[PDB]
Amino acid sequence: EVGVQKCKNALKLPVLEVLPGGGWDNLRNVDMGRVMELTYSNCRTTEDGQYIIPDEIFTIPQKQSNLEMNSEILESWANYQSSTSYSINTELSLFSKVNGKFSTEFQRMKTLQVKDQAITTRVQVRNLVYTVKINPTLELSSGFRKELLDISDRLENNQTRMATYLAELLVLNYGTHVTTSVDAGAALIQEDHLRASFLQDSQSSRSAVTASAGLAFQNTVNFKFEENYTSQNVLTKSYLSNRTNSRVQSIGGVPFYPGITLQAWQQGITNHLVAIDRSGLPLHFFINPNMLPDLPGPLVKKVSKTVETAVKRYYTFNTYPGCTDLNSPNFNFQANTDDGSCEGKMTNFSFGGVYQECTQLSGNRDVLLCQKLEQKNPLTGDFSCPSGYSPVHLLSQIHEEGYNHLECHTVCEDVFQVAKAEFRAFWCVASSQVPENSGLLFGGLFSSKSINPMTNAQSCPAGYFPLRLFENLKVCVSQDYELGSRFAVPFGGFFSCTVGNPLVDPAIAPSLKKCPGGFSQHPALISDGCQVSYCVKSGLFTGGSLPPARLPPFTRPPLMSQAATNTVIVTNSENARSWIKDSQTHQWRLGEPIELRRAMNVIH
Ligand SMILES: *[C@@H]1O[C@H](CO)[C@@H](O[C@@H]2O[C@H](CO)[C@@H](O)[C@H](O)[C@H]2NC(C)=O)[C@H](O)[C@H]1NC(C)=O
Ligand SMILES: *[C@@H]1O[C@H](CO)[C@@H](O[C@@H]2O[C@H](CO)[C@@H](O)[C@H](O)[C@H]2NC(C)=O)[C@H](O)[C@H]1NC(C)=O
Repeated sequence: EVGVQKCKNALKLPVLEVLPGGGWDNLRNVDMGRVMELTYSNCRTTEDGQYIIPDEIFTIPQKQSNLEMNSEILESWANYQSSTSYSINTELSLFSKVNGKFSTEFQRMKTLQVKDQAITTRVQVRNLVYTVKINPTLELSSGFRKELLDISDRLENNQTRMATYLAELLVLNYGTHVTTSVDAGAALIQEDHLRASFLQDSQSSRSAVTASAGLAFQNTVNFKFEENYTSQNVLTKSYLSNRTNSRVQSIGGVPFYPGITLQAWQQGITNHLVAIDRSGLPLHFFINPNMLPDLPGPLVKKVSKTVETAVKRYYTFNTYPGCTDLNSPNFNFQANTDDGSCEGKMTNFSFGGVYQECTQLSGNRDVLLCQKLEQKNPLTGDFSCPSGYSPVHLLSQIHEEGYNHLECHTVCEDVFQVAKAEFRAFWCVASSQVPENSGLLFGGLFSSKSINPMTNAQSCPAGYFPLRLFENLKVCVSQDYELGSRFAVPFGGFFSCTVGNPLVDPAIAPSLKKCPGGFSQHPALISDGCQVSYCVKSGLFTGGSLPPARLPPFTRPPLMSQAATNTVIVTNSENARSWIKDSQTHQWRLGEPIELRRAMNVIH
């Protein structure tokens, strides 16, 4: 009777299913959430009179069709097109080199070029139909507004670390962007993975390699599965043998099946439209005082910074620097940003061992946290490096833990305390000159959220034994040289978001935050908003499957160990405006100059 169905019964038309306004994760090219409010109250149609659109949506009829007879050769996977999200991946931003590189299309493309030494060629029929954009005058959604009125309450009850936790669930549900224009259409793509040596000799006839790749596309679609082709003349007998992989996908329209005339495919584009391109803006662009009218002025510029910080923390994590050049040695497969760490010489370093101390700040009774958090060296004894080494700091933070008393008088009431314990986690560095023995070996780390790539499980190898360093992490270590020399990998040092390692620039801003030359860096155990890394040189830690995207949240949910401070008056000093909250938690109205002076006396 109201909403969509009133416009749909009166008009008898389909609804356009390619709509903007929704969110967009930009690492994994997936769509999620609904940021903008789409209401169908005026019963608008497209100017064709064929679909039904929302009110705050205007369409531009493209009615365009592209048909190319040549494939485009896309070697060197570091710069690639996405064919569905090319306009939103290549924005001018500081993280343009990480966009798109966790989507499902990229992790397939990167694997087939390294595991086969291949290049890729796509050929496509584009069929762009509309361009669907949002108006500038537009309001936020009903559910997206509610979760910004919860970030702005924790920031005014003086609860940081809970407002950071809710701004990292905001990015989990609504992505990093908001699509502001989509493109309803339907492509038809064929990707081939040719062998890379097949292109190097055909420098002149590279225009004939692609001319047969675009003719093998049209014989696959037009003729049936039975080979009645017209392309097998001279060179489409090595081309069939030099290829390593082939697939054909369709994005809109009727489902593709091999042998369907290109006439018959293009008559199913109607009523089956998808976004074959999209553009967008960042997520914190839409947190501003004219999208949120009832909140105060400078309070939504602080929500916009808390949500901006959680997007930049989701791109700083999921960034793997390493040697990207494929023909070189020290090629890191998991790396998705070039570091310049190729062609470097390595130096074998020896490390003393890690240790850790606890302090047990608050809850000295009923919970004893300084047993689980404490760890000694395996080769020294107490909390110290051995004789020829030196300690560095690497991290220091607080481990909270809730418990329960129960004071019975039968009536009983229970009190919920919290027990804190600050832990400091050192590691040792070879100072001047150490002989070849008298040092622990290394067998890789494994956290509780990860695995050791020596044994492909959460376990140290044979002969090795773990020792705890950051309340979940286990460093596999053995002191032997006959039975533990098979699983030993050379070690380059820990560093963090604060303290870089001193093993770069030898014989020594403290230092840089990177590995020495020839070593690859790997993340291990993000521990409350700061990640610690470690440098190795194996090639076994390098290989394997590509890592999935590490989704937020990264902080554990806090234990509410901070009291709330009720804020009433909000002001800025530079234009003399004030927003006085009324009684019984109603709203934020603007402050008249006769009531704020009567309200500052009860504050301070
Ligand atoms: C607002 O919250 C912050 C964060 O907890 C408080 O800052 C800390 O307060 C404790 C209380 O003694 C101090 O020990 C810390 O040194 C403070 N940290 C910093 C960085 O200042 C702050 O006190 C709270 N403000 C109010 C009015 O409650
Ligand atoms: C991969 O491509 C190479 C071309 O770079 C093919 O090598 C040629 O194959 C033809 C087939 O008769 C020979 O006559 C040529 O002498 C080969 N060499 C060159 C330099 O052209 C190779 O055959 C292809 N791979 C497969 C498995 O067929």
